[PDB]
Amino acid sequence: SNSQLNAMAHQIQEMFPQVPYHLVLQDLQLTRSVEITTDNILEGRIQVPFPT
Repeated sequence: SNSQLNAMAHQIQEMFPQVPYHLVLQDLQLTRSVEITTDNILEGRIQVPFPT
């Protein structure tokens, strides 16, 4: 029942394809605000696991 949260993360994935979609989905549970989630990414709230 988190279709809205999933959809919201889509816009962020579009703006910031550098970050993991699912980790964004998580922040959308945290803040439920893509405006925050995006700044959250920038704060280091959402870490980006590089290819390893």
